[PDB]
Amino acid sequence: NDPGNMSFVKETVDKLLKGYDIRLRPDFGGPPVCVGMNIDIASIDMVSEVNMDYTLTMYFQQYWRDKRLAYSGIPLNLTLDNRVADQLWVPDTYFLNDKKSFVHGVTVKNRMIRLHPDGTVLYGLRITTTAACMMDLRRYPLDEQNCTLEIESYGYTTDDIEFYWRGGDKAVTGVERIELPQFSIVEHRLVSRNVVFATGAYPRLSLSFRLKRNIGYFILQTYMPSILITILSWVSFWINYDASAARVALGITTVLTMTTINTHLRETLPKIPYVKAIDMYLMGCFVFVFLALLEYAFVNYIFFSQPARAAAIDRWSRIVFPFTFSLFNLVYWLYYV
Amino acid sequence: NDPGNMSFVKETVDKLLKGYDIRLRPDFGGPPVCVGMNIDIASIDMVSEVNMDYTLTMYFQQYWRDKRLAYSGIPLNLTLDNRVADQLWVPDTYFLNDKKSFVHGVTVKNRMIRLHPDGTVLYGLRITTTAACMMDLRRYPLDEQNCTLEIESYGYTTDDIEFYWRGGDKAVTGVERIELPQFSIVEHRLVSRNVVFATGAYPRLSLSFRLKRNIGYFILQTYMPSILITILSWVSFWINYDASAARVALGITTVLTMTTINTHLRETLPKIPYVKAIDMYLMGCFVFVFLALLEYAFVNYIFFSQPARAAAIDRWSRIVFPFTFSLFNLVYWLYYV
Amino acid sequence: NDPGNMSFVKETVDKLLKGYDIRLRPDFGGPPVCVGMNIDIASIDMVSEVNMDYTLTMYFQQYWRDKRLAYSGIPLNLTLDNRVADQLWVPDTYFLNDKKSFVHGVTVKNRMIRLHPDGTVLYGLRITTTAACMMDLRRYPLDEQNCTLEIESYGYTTDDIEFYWRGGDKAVTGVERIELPQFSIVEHRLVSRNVVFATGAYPRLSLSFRLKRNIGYFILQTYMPSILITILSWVSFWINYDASAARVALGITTVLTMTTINTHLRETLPKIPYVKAIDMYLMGCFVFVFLALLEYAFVNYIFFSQPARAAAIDRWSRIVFPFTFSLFNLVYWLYYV
Amino acid sequence: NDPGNMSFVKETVDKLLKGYDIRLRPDFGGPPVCVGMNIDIASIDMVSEVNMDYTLTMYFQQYWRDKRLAYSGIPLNLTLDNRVADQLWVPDTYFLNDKKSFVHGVTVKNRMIRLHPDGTVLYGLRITTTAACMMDLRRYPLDEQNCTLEIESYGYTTDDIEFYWRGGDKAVTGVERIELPQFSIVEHRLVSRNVVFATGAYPRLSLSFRLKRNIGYFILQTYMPSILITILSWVSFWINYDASAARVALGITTVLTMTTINTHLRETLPKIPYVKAIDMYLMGCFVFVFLALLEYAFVNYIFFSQPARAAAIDRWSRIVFPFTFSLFNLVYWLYYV
Amino acid sequence: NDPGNMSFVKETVDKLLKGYDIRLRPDFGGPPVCVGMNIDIASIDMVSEVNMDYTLTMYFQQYWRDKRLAYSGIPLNLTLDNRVADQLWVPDTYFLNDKKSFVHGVTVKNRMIRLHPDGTVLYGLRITTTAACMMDLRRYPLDEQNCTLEIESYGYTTDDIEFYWRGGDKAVTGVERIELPQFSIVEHRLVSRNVVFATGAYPRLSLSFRLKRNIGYFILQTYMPSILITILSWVSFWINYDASAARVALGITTVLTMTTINTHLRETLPKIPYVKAIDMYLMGCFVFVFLALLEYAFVNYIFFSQPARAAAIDRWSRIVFPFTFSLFNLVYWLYYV
Ligand SMILES: *[C@@H]1O[C@H](CO)[C@@H](O[C@@H]2O[C@H](CO)[C@@H](O[C@@H]3O[C@H](CO[C@H]4O[C@H](CO)[C@@H](O)[C@H](O)[C@@H]4O)[C@@H](O)[C@H](O[C@H]4O[C@H](CO)[C@@H](O)[C@H](O)[C@@H]4O)[C@@H]3O)[C@H](O)[C@H]2NC(C)=O)[C@H](O)[C@H]1NC(C)=O
Ligand SMILES: *[C@@H]1O[C@H](CO)[C@@H](O[C@@H]2O[C@H](CO)[C@@H](O[C@@H]3O[C@H](CO[C@H]4O[C@H](CO)[C@@H](O)[C@H](O)[C@@H]4O)[C@@H](O)[C@H](O[C@H]4O[C@H](CO)[C@@H](O)[C@H](O)[C@@H]4O)[C@@H]3O)[C@H](O)[C@H]2NC(C)=O)[C@H](O)[C@H]1NC(C)=O
Ligand SMILES: *[C@@H]1O[C@H](CO)[C@@H](O[C@@H]2O[C@H](CO)[C@@H](O[C@@H]3O[C@H](CO[C@H]4O[C@H](CO)[C@@H](O)[C@H](O)[C@@H]4O)[C@@H](O)[C@H](O[C@H]4O[C@H](CO)[C@@H](O)[C@H](O)[C@@H]4O)[C@@H]3O)[C@H](O)[C@H]2NC(C)=O)[C@H](O)[C@H]1NC(C)=O
Ligand SMILES: *[C@@H]1O[C@H](CO)[C@@H](O[C@@H]2O[C@H](CO)[C@@H](O[C@@H]3O[C@H](CO[C@H]4O[C@H](CO)[C@@H](O)[C@H](O)[C@@H]4O)[C@@H](O)[C@H](O[C@H]4O[C@H](CO)[C@@H](O)[C@H](O)[C@@H]4O)[C@@H]3O)[C@H](O)[C@H]2NC(C)=O)[C@H](O)[C@H]1NC(C)=O
Ligand SMILES: *[C@@H]1O[C@H](CO)[C@@H](O[C@@H]2O[C@H](CO)[C@@H](O[C@@H]3O[C@H](CO[C@H]4O[C@H](CO)[C@@H](O)[C@H](O)[C@@H]4O)[C@@H](O)[C@H](O[C@H]4O[C@H](CO)[C@@H](O)[C@H](O)[C@@H]4O)[C@@H]3O)[C@H](O)[C@H]2NC(C)=O)[C@H](O)[C@H]1NC(C)=O
Ligand SMILES: *[C@@H]1O[C@H](CO)[C@@H](O)[C@H](O)[C@H]1NC(C)=O
Ligand SMILES: *[C@@H]1O[C@H](CO)[C@@H](O)[C@H](O)[C@H]1NC(C)=O
Ligand SMILES: *[C@@H]1O[C@H](CO)[C@@H](O)[C@H](O)[C@H]1NC(C)=O
Ligand SMILES: *[C@@H]1O[C@H](CO)[C@@H](O)[C@H](O)[C@H]1NC(C)=O
Repeated sequence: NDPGNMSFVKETVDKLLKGYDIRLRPDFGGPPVCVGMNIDIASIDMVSEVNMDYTLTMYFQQYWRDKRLAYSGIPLNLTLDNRVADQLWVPDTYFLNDKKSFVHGVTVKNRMIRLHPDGTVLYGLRITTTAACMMDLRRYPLDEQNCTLEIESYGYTTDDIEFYWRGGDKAVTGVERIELPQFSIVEHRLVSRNVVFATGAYPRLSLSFRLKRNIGYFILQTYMPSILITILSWVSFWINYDASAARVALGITTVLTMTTINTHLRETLPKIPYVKAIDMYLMGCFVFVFLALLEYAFVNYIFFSQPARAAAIDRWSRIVFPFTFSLFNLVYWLYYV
Repeated sequence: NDPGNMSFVKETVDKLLKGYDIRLRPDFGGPPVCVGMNIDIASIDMVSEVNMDYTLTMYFQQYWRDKRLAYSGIPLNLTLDNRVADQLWVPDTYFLNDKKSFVHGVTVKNRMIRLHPDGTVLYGLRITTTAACMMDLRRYPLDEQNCTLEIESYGYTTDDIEFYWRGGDKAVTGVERIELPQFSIVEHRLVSRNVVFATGAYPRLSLSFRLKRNIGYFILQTYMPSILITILSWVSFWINYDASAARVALGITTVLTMTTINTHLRETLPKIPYVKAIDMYLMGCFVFVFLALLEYAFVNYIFFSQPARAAAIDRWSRIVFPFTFSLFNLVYWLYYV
Repeated sequence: NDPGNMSFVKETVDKLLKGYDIRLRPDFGGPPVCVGMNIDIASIDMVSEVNMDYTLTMYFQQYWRDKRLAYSGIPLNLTLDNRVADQLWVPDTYFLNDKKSFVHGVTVKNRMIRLHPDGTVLYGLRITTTAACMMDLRRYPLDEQNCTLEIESYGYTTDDIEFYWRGGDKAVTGVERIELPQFSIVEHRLVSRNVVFATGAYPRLSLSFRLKRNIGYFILQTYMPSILITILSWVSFWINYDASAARVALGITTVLTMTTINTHLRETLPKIPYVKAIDMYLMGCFVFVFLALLEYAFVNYIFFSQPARAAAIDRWSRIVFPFTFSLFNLVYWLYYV
Repeated sequence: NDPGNMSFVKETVDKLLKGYDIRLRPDFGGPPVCVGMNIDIASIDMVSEVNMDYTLTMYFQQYWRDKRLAYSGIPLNLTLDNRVADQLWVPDTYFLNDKKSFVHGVTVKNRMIRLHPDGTVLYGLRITTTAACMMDLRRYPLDEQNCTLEIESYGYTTDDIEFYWRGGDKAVTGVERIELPQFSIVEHRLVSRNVVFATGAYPRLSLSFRLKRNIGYFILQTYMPSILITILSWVSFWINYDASAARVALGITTVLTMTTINTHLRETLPKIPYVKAIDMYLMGCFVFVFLALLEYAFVNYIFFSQPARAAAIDRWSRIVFPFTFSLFNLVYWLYYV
Repeated sequence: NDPGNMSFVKETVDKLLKGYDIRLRPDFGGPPVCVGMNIDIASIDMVSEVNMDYTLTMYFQQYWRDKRLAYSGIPLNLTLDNRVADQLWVPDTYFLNDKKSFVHGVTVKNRMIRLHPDGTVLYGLRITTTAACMMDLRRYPLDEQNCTLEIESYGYTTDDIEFYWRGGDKAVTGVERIELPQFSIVEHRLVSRNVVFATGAYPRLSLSFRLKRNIGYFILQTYMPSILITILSWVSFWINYDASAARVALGITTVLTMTTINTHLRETLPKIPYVKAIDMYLMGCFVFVFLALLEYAFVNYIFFSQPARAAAIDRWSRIVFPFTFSLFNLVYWLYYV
């Protein structure tokens, strides 16, 4: 009789689950059951360009109405043990573009079932997915990626189930509390639509994040070493022309260090058949240091015929090389920013 | 009687599963049950030559008839819960060449069961399979590979089960929309045959992709550094031979850099017993960058006898080495393309 | 009645579980059930800065009261086989910041169930969890980090369940015995509070450690080589200005070694965008060595026309560079202390 | 009664499974149950020297008799659904030297149960197992390994179970089609015996392969480059003793290239304490090139005071070094071949 | 009534398991049930310092007495199917210092249940456990480590369970059959005791191994290359000092090659906050080669003012450097042996 009577609530639940067919969706053979979805993103763990995928952790909650679960006489929202979820109908909601996802199970399966007097069911899961995000790296590291999560019903068509973002544009929360060390979340968008496969029309909810890659790490790691090596190569121009060994050592060391600057990129990137921006900058710097070495080679080659022309070429280079490199940096940074 | 009446539909389903035996195939003791199949390829995640295998995610659908699951009076197709598959007969379809595969299970098992009024079952799964693919790397990285997927009945024979592609060559979809950064899909084929083993004849469906590898990554990662190091080695010919330290440093550094490139390349690949094209090109570049040092030694040797021939050798080498390298590259690229 | 009468104990347990409903929490529809918690930390396996997480193995014990499990006639505590835990109600306690956690299952599932005559339940598990600890590296490697373990009830609000540290500050034991290879644990705090989400107010526990990173390793790895390179670059001041080759070689070696040391440090950390303290020190050392090299270049550029000026500049650099570098080191080590 | 009457077949199967005790082996307490085994090796995925194990995918079929499963009236072999294997007694066959083994489960568990009218059970699995193969690498890469797969009953002794190879020497098939890029299967053997442990005598089966390593990779990666480097080191003997730069450059380049060749293979093998054949050959070649360089050093040292002696040493080296290397090759390739 | 009568044995077993409560330990409320143990070590798969743990495979067998499992009239030891282990009480044995342990499950769970007439139960499992082992790597790679395996009862105190090594000091077998490529098992010990935790005393068994590392691999891969590079610097010493390029190249190449010695070995080593012996030896060798280079540089610097002093420096260097290196090797090898 009283809500504090445990046997009465047990009888209510047993009467709810008596004759319950988990094989049928609510309102079977009639209007489709509408499911509302919310996502509370705990964190985006990693964004791997090598595998071209991002790892996400979220509280994914679905909200629908099963009239078979409506109870009368209890003025409370019955939060039931998660195991009861094995005895109810739940949507066959899956993530279209995932590769490895699971529901956490410590200390129990991270899953929540809550029933409402009007029959409404709230079903929540803590899910860690690894969704595939195809990235265009033509502007790496100054690129801007768009990674999406696609949510769909696997077996039920639009005649049987319908999806919507419960709460409108505020359905997905926690985006502003995401710390990606190498990325920043420019924007996120929610999309709802229907897609027509050969088996019929299926609902679809899309959650898209536009990430922008930072630049500080690459400045500290790649661009500054290349600029400093190029300037060190320039330093040879003020050296006296007679120092053959010194200038050749300068050229060789600069070229080899320029080659070894970014060996750490063959492991952090996939195999792509195009030039990135970092490859363009490295190629330009290598071309400049190699041209400095060739300039000294020409100076040595024509030194004997004209002792003054070698000095003239050195004096011209002292100014021509820095100005040309500055122009190259200007066009490069205006193009990619 | 109306489909809106959920109790009537539940009665019909219970009648369908009343006395149903999951251990007996449809038409047990009779004609083999035809099981059509279709595949929708979501993506080809990776293709690896170190392991000689490719990962493939797909919607795999089986279409057959089980007259024990024939219901009358309902003009609808019953999309049942994914957990009803444990209470039906499903073909023991397996992938003959796979190594490790699984069915995605978030939020629930990615599985679809649909029944039809004439007792016809559609059974769909979402499967990520890592299938082996032996590769002929004799023409790597300009190689063209052929990777297959062999679908077979495990226990039942051709006297109990038959396989065919549902819809002919249109039975496999999504092939043209596969994003492979390194490869490109030239052609895909479908074959249906029977294979004889000691236990009898088994049905067999073969799906085949011909993959053409792209060259840009290796052009910008292996060939270009080798050409640059070869030119750097050539640089020593314009250095006057009295500058001993310069030429010694150039030769030693170029030889060591070529060795490093070769070591990286051979540590990025498995241990095949034949010769790869990239190995041939690296060996040719190594031969050239060692002939440069041996030419310096030749100059230092014939310099004892006559000094004019010492300079004549350098003058001739400045023309010979670029021309010989150009001819070598010409014949190499004309053969392997 | 007899303690040795195992049949009587079985009858008592069957009476306890007769009509028991695992779907209903103790005192359902009434006051929240106070679940006290204890943790015995066996070990912290590893603290990873690259993945920003730490692995923790612990004995996690929950302690609550269920009147349905109260028994009489047995003046003893019933330590039951852990497989009875599947038939009782247990809190849906989870860890908010974990990424991959499991319960050890050899030889049996590492689990303990103990029942007390008054109805008290003790429920112990052995858990290994990879908790995500976001780290700020602006002072690395002289940084003091704060890594937390958050404990929450997934589906029950504060109306249903309440968490507390059973024993106060002594609830978590074994912290002093943790042997971290790199860090040293300074302090740990236990915080009991409540949090608010759109679904209501949830209880929260927090076990926080403050870790002070040991400095000796990075002192002997990332600082001594830099200081040695700086002093070796200083040695170039005592070299006479006639020997251009030796001073050029010293400058080249010092600058390129500083760059290689920067890369060596970079090969050990994630791709954070901000500047670390060690990065600042490496930049300072590079500035000093580059200044020394440019000073030599200046002397060489004007030594012939102004030899006394060159000698005076060399002496003043000899006396200035150690002083300025020592001042820089003192101010740097004062800034980060 | 008819084979097409599925109800009669279901009745027969249910009658067979009525009263069946999965806890008792067939003919419990009487003569041991005879289990015959066949293996159809699909492929050998990899043979790893570092891990000392090999991966093996096979169709493993067991064949025994159980009178409790004998049926009459149906003159057909009943190929039952795989799940029925969970309701029958099956031998506790396990592989003694495996590390990680599993039965494939897509789209169903790759399991086959076939019953025969006399009670004969045929039980087939598709197992992928990584079995440890401790290798002897004292003759690597000219080694010849012997890798075995051991099959044993875990619980039942020879008083309760016996093993035999069903088919004699034709029990294992598919060996002739194994495609190992690096190894070739010289021979395979079948062994049957009993092994005595403290708990009694257990049946044992052994499937042995003798793998012979292909030498083409090591010929094209180790031996040929080493021979070429040794010859190019000999080349310096024809250079004049005064040409210190060229001869010392030749020596240094040859020695460092030999070091690189040694360094190459060390990353794909375990840390075995003994000496491999490649280690011996590379040690010999390194000694040869080092002796060439040291001979030039001695010639340079004694040239100023004893020029004719230096010329004699060069001339004698021109003969001794090729002769000694020929002798070393002869003895090395007689000992290891 | 015969031992070959299967239905009689089934009646006996059903009588045994009728009225059997798996939730109660044997002698509940009475004296603790002694549980003897044995281990048959199959192998030690790997030992890792990166994770500081070892993978150990064993047959772990438990021996206890359950009066409720006593059968009469059958003079046989009933070896039951492993599935019956799910219907029996088994000790809550767990390995205290493991990280990821599992039980092999092909072709069945590697599990043995054997019942004796007097109620005795033998329960055997095959377990692959990754046990944690903290290592003192100060004397690496000449260290002797001690790795343990701690076996303990989880939920039962010393008043409910007692452990003892069944057989005495011969309770663990197969130790001498363990083949570790890099380690040799000098000794193993068995310890039995009680540990007093907050909830009273708990039984504890400990199996300890001592492993002495094999020094041969590091001799063949680390020490010999460094010694050879030092001898190469000594070779550089003997060259006539007027050959600038030769000695410069030899010194620089030796320095760089010495810097690039244990790069492969550092990868598979931790970030331990102390210096290993290999690091000290490599630092000493680098110091020696750098000192050789500096000696030559000083000789070249002062070789035009006092050639008589430069010749003396070289004569004394040729004696001091080998003697100093030999003394360093003597003291190093005496300190760590
Ligand atoms: C990463 O990249 C993806 C694309 O690859 C972006 O996704 C797109 O986002 C835009 C919104 O920014 C989507 O545009 C909207 O699509 C809705 C659904 O379209 C379907 O249904 C309608 C009928 O309802 C069909 O006409 C249509 O063909 C589709 O089948 C529309 O309902 C939206 O319409 C809105 O605007 C129009 C005016 O433009 C109004 O008239 C409408 O009333 C309504 O307000 C709109 O067109 C687009 O569909 C998305 N693409 C895909 C493939 O889904 C991500 O946004 C991007 N990431 C980020 C962070 O931006
Ligand atoms: C990657 O490599 C694989 C092989 O390793 C290729 O697979 C082969 O594909 C070809 C088609 O391109 C297959 O050839 C076809 O086989 C069919 C089946 O043959 C079975 O049945 C017949 C009887 O009907 C038996 O005689 C035979 O032994 C088999 O048991 C045939 O029906 C096809 O016949 C076609 O051609 C003939 C003329 O030659 C016509 O008369 C027919 O009407 C018909 O048009 C055909 O022969 C071949 O069997 C496949 N091999 C395997 C092992 O599967 C992949 O194609 C390749 N990848 C790519 C992208 O090409
Ligand atoms: C690592 O970083 C974390 C934060 O990310 C630190 O955790 C914080 O720890 C402090 C304590 O050091 C916490 O502050 C404490 O909060 C308690 C709870 O207050 C909440 O709940 C009550 C109701 O129960 C509300 O009334 C209140 O508004 C809050 O919503 C308080 O009870 C504590 O009070 C105690 O201290 C104050 C003085 O500070 C006294 O006046 C009180 O009498 C009492 O003794 C206290 O305020 C803080 O909430 C924690 N943060 C989070 C996010 O949980 C870790 O400490 C840090 N690691 C280390 C090693 O320091
Ligand atoms: C890789 O290396 C393993 C060893 O590490 C090899 O395995 C051995 O193979 C040989 C055969 O080449 C085996 O020898 C044979 O054993 C059979 C079983 O005998 C059992 O029973 C007797 C008692 O009846 C016991 O004494 C014995 O220990 C066994 O328990 C015998 O039946 C065989 O008999 C043959 O020789 C005798 C004479 O000696 C003749 O009278 C017979 O007619 C017959 O010709 C034989 O003795 C040996 O047991 C295997 N050992 C193991 C541990 O497996 C692999 O062969 C090798 N791999 C390859 C590819 O060669
Ligand atoms: C790797 O390192 C571990 C330690 O980290 C070593 O393990 C230790 O091994 C030694 C033996 O070499 C153990 O010493 C023995 O401890 C036993 C247990 O003592 C407890 O229990 C008894 C009652 O049973 C109490 O009285 C006692 O106070 C303790 O509470 C003792 O029973 C043993 O006694 C032996 O010697 C005495 C004389 O001194 C005799 O009278 C006894 O009969 C008996 O022979 C002994 O003292 C030590 O306990 C182990 N450590 C731990 C933590 O348990 C490993 O051995 C090492 N690896 C290798 C290969 O050596
Ligand atoms: C609780 O409900 C049951 C079932 O209706 C009833 O028998 C019992 O008396 C109730 N208890 C109280 C205290 O009202
Ligand atoms: C729905 O079908 C059931 C089962 O046949 C029947 O008992 C019930 O009366 C039907 N409902 C209506 C409204 O006819
Ligand atoms: C089929 O078998 C069932 C069960 O034995 C029997 O009742 C029925 O009459 C049979 N029908 C035919 C056509 O044989
Ligand atoms: C085996 O024992 C059962 C039970 O006592 C009995 O019914 C049966 O007849 C016995 N078997 C034989 C062959 O006597």
